[PDB]
Amino acid sequence: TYRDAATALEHLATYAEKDGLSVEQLMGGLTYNDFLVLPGKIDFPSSEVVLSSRLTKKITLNAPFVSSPMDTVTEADMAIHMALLGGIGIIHHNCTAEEQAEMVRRVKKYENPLASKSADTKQLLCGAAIGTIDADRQRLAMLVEAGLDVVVLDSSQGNSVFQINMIKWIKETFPDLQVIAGNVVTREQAASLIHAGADGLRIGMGSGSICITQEVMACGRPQGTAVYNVTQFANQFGVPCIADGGVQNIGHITKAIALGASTVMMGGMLAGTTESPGEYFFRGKRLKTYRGMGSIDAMQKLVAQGVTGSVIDKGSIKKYIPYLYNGLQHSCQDIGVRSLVEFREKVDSGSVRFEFRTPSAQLEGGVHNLHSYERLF
Amino acid sequence: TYRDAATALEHLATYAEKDGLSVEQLMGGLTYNDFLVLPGKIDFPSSEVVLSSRLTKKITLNAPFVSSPMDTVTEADMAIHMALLGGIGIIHHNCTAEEQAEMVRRVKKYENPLASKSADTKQLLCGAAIGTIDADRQRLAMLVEAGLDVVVLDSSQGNSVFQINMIKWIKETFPDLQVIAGNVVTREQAASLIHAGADGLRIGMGSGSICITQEVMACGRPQGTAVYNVTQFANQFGVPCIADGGVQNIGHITKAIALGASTVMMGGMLAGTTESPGEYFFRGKRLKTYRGMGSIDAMQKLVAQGVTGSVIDKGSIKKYIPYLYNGLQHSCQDIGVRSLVEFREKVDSGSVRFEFRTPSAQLEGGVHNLHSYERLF
Amino acid sequence: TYRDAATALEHLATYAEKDGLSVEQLMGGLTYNDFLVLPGKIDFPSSEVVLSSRLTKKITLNAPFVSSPMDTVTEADMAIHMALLGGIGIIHHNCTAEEQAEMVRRVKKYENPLASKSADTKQLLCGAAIGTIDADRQRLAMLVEAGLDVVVLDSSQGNSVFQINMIKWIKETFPDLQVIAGNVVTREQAASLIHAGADGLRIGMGSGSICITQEVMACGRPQGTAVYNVTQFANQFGVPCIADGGVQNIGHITKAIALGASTVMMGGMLAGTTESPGEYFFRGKRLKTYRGMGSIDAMQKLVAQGVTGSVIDKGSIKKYIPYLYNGLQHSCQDIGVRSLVEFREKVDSGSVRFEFRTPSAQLEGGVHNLHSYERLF
Amino acid sequence: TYRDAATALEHLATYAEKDGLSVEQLMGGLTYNDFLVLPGKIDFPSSEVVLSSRLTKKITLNAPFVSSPMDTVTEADMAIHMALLGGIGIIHHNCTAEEQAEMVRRVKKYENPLASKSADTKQLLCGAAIGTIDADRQRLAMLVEAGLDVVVLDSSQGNSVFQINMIKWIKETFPDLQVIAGNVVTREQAASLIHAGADGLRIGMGSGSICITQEVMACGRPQGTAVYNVTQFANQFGVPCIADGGVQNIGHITKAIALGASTVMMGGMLAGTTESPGEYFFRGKRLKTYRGMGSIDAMQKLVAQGVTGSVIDKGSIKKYIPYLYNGLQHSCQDIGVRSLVEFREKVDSGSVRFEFRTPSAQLEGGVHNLHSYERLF
Ligand SMILES: *c1nc2c(ncn2[C@@H]2O[C@H](COP(=O)(O)O)[C@@H](O)[C@H]2O)c(=O)[nH]1
Ligand SMILES: *c1nc2c(ncn2[C@@H]2O[C@H](COP(=O)(O)O)[C@@H](O)[C@H]2O)c(=O)[nH]1
Ligand SMILES: *c1nc2c(ncn2[C@@H]2O[C@H](COP(=O)(O)O)[C@@H](O)[C@H]2O)c(=O)[nH]1
Ligand SMILES: *c1nc2c(ncn2[C@@H]2O[C@H](COP(=O)(O)O)[C@@H](O)[C@H]2O)c(=O)[nH]1
Repeated sequence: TYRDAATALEHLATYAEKDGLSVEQLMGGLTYNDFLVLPGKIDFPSSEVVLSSRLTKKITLNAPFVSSPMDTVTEADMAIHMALLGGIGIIHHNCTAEEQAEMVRRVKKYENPLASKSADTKQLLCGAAIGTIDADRQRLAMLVEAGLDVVVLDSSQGNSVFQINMIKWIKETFPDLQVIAGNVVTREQAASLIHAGADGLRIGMGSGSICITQEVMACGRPQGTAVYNVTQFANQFGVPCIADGGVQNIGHITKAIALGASTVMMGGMLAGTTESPGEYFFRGKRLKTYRGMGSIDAMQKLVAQGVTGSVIDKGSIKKYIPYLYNGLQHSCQDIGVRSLVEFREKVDSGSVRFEFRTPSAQLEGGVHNLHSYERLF
Repeated sequence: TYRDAATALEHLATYAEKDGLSVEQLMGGLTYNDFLVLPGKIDFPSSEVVLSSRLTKKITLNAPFVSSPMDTVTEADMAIHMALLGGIGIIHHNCTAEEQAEMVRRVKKYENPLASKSADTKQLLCGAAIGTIDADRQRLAMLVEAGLDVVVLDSSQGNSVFQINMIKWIKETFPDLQVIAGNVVTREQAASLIHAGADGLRIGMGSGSICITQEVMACGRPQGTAVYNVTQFANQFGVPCIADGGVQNIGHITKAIALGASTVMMGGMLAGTTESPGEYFFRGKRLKTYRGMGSIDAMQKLVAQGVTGSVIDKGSIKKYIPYLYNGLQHSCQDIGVRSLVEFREKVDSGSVRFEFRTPSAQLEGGVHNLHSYERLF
Repeated sequence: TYRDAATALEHLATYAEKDGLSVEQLMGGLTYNDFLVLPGKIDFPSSEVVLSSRLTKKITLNAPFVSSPMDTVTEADMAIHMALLGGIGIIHHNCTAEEQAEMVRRVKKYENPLASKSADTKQLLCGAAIGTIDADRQRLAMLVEAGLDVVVLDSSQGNSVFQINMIKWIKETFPDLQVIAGNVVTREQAASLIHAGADGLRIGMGSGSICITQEVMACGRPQGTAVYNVTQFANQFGVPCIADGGVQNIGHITKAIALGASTVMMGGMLAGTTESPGEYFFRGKRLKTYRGMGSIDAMQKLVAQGVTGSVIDKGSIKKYIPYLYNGLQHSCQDIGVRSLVEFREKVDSGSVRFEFRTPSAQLEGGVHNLHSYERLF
Repeated sequence: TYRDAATALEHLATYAEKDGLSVEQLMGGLTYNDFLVLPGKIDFPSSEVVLSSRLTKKITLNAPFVSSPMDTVTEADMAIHMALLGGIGIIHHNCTAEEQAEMVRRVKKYENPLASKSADTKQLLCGAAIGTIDADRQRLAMLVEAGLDVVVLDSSQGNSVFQINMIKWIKETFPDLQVIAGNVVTREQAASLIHAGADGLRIGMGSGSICITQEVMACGRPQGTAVYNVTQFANQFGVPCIADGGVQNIGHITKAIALGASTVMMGGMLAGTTESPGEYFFRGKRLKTYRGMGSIDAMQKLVAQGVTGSVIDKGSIKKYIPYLYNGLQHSCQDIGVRSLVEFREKVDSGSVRFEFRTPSAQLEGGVHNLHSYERLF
């Protein structure tokens, strides 16, 4: 004797809980590739998915995409086009204060729908990174004069007295300026910098494609676990967090947001693009140099926390960011959420479900058992 | 002092339960390679093993083998020979409705023991895939006129309003037509499509050899876990499920069925065969193109959920399907079951036992510690 | 304030149990490489270690080494020299009954301390494999006439009516003949064949270096778990068990015995030796063919459960078996046991301790972080 | 409604415990790469970090670095420069007693801040290894006459009657001489040698880069677990322990100390340096031979417990040890500890937190997803 098909939806009530795991059940020491999001119910087109995201307490973007402050990723060209496509760029500071201020000016003075713009002047939004030593106070002053919208305090370990004092000084001196503090990977770190007055947090330590901090400092955290534990705390204070490092595809972006991130920062993915700094070279493939700011070369302009490498040409971000945007829309559709806001609410309520992945399951999830294969878009 | 050998069978009663794990104990997020079935008692020849399998509520096959609806796997030639060998083929729809209807006609009009045939006309059984948009209503009408026996609603995420409405429309318009809905990987998805009136379910998301949905959508499920959790629900309603994706050998077929699948769908395994579409080419090995329907090439005839690749020549299925058939018989024999029906009953009663496999155990289970090696059959 | 060194031994009493895990605590689905034995106390030289081992109820060897019944491992030459070095050889049956009987005769008629010899005639001990069909009754009769000491019922799944009847027939017809039944990997299998009257058991399914039974039959068990669970049962009846398959080094032998095996069977390790059948060939390395009896080539003299491969030349066993013997002595010394009998007693009492090994720990345990490396003995 | 940022630090009290795991919670069978230390609070410069370390009960070094007693690592040249840089060298004994005594004399007679020197004569500290057989009594006498400061009883399994008697003999004969016993990996081993009168312990079995003891003896322990369980016992008696083997980078040193080690011993890392014995050779890379003392070559001057290999040129330790020193300072800074003494106290109190690392997390922690990459310092 079999059950009547008409009672199929009702019979779900006989189960203790929904299939798969809630986020809390899921979250030891795992990262993005160690799990999946289970599909939900589709009753809308992907084009309907809204990807509006909080960068800081006062700044909201139309897309959760942020380009990393690295000298092989983000200068004026990257910051301009990232802003035009609904994200934002963080200009690096491996350069003179004069040079950095000039790059900010190029972004703010640029003229030509989802574009990231200031509410008042309708100029493109621009971010910039700085250190937390005394000399950077002057550097920031020059950046602010150039029209800086948001500053990122750049550090591998942001929970320091130096950064705390810098944050306090900025809020007091430049109250209209949004401050993103970091990097952090623990609840205690986040509380410290939130208490200091941070407008946003940057999450990650060692997860970068070119980073080896975990190998030389023995210090860091798996990215997935870091994002979850930090945001679970920080979101209670309305402090948006950037998931920074270890993002290589659309799936990582979805998972980063699922675990509590408001935006995601990318370095390696955008490194090979036309708009990134540095020239192309052949090896017979078209490559661009991509290096950690803690590498000997970058610091040269000593203990290295990063390495110098190369990545394949990815083409222009004018096609690559839309690919990520459309992809994330389709990802949200499969999960059954119409916005990142809804996605956040559904996850915390336990409606969105997750599943672990054994090493075998991970291999199964990718390409396998082929003689050869070639195309993301 | 040692125990008397005569009391050996009786002494088993002193143990709390049988050696190894029941299926429920076994079932986180694992797939086929993560476990094994423990051997049982052999008191019959392998030739006695019956492999009769339910494809849908009303359709039963002599073998649990289904060829996937892909343009590099199943057209008329594949569907004909699959049917002749006791399975069935699902004709792809990456073509005009006219072209697809012609391929169905070729199968139904073909003339020449275990063969899959309609009960009334004794014509070869034929399956076909369609989308769930309005234009497909017309396409299905043409397929039905050509003598279609079963339709597969083709989607990576089948739990949508569009597919639900399509299922309702088909049952109402073509009541004699069997409908397989999918793809699904969760209990909630299955309930939705069963409630809609599905005659069978297609299980899998991201597990395909050419699929990368898990990588770009962050959405899917390990195949083993998906089959178990879906069928544990669906079998209560007498809805047979196809285990689709990640099958590479006879062992995967056995495990798929063990975990609750009624039939298994194969794409990559049948791709390199003579009866599959596409021509052979040399690279110095004989290869055939095998590509996901979500690949840029297939869609071309945009976010790719599949990749284009190649597989080695496997020869004719006239020898390959019998190899799978005989192999599965021997597999059932080792386990100690005389049919797939008995296999299903024994597993759910806890008589058939399972065992996890550590990564070391998996390497041990395959070929290892040789300088070189060569032959499945 | 620190503790007095004089109280160091006494302070161990404050701990709930000894460091590491007992065997029961250790024993899911793991195999040899997944764990280690913890060192004990050395108060004796390695030369004092006795490696006497039970092959069957009535046969004891001076070394726990058995050569596998494969046509690329054991014929007369191997069986003779294995016996001379304190082990035993099992002659394969991929040949006519006449040919097999001749090989046994060569062993028993051979004339020239730890040597394995019959108690009465002082002839070298000899084993031989047979099938369990009717034709093998005649074959066994010819082997017995040639002076066979022990017969191995050769099968990948030994728990069958055919093997059970064969065992009953042999005990009744040739009461003086020792019977080793198998292969088995579960408690239920062992009870069945012990109840039938087996004098020893052969443990393993899929763990062989050339075996792929787990891949095609989905049936088998990780070797470590199989040895433990079978012997934990079988040893209660005084039935010695051979750990067959997956042995590649001295460490595997120690672990096999630790988990309850009385002897270990080797195929791949002895395949490349001078005394094995088959000629050497160059590829620029000296190799010998090594193949599973379930391979197409071996069966040829169809579903393959084994593959044909090659192994590097290992030299003569006149140097290789002493290497294993001395190595196992040193292994026992490190653990702090003076015999395999003591080793068995110490393990079951919980005195010998074990430790799991993460994948990282396994890599650490081998050679790592070198530019290159070369020598077992 | 969001929480007030001012209450961020106070809100931490609502959590049951600190983020991450205490060391006890962390500690199955894992090693260094299986975990990380979570970052703390920085309120000091790295230059302030003190790395003073106990080698034995009476000997303290300014740096926790010890060069291993291997004939491809430490002779007079290495021992001199290790001492000059605040560590110590252990001269190997794969040589005549006369030759070893001469090497010690070269170190003690050498003349030319953090340098490791005797308190009385201000001569460079020098260590030396010996065996535990009768002939070594004479050898030690010659070493002591040459001015030996500390002796290491060299063995893969130090818990033996021979070593116990040697320790007793040395304390009685040369009371002023510091004795390091080992190697050990269990609590029971440590208690035995502490009770015998050891002044320090050497931890490790099989973890060496050139060691294969675990593979051939089946005996050993994952290094991380060994260090923790041994030191948790030994530190109660004020017996410093050397973490010996498996150290490849600064991160391993930090973790070794975190788990309870007082100093770390390095062989492979220092093998390729200018000051190590053996000449350079090209293969087109500059290499030096590095081999285990249990290798056939080393023993030659038989069952091998080590292998012969090669490592890349690392340059002079005059630059490499400062790199490790500065790196470890920065590591301590990130964790938020001002000394190794504080680091030890903070870990045992549960203030320093840890995190597991899945295989995915480990890959993420290193370099990944690059076309190519190059520089530690
Ligand atoms: C450690 N972390 C470093 C370094 N340079 C940059 N970064 C960090 O990694 C992120 C990039 O990660 P991807 O996976 O490439 O996207 C950056 O945003 C930054 O957080 C370094 O040298 N050492
Ligand atoms: C995701 N899944 C895809 C795609 N093309 C086909 N398929 C799915 O995979 C199965 C084939 O799996 P194999 O392991 O090759 O046998 C198909 O039956 C279908 O379910 C794709 O582009 N993206
Ligand atoms: C499955 N098992 C097979 C086959 N030929 C031999 N054997 C089994 O494996 C053992 C050898 O294992 P090694 O790891 O090489 O020492 C044999 O003793 C036997 O039990 C086969 O074709 N399929
Ligand atoms: C086992 N252990 C051996 C052998 N030679 C040296 N050693 C051990 O390994 C340590 C070196 O480890 P690395 O990872 O290279 O730094 C030595 O200090 C010693 O404890 C051997 O032949 N077999």
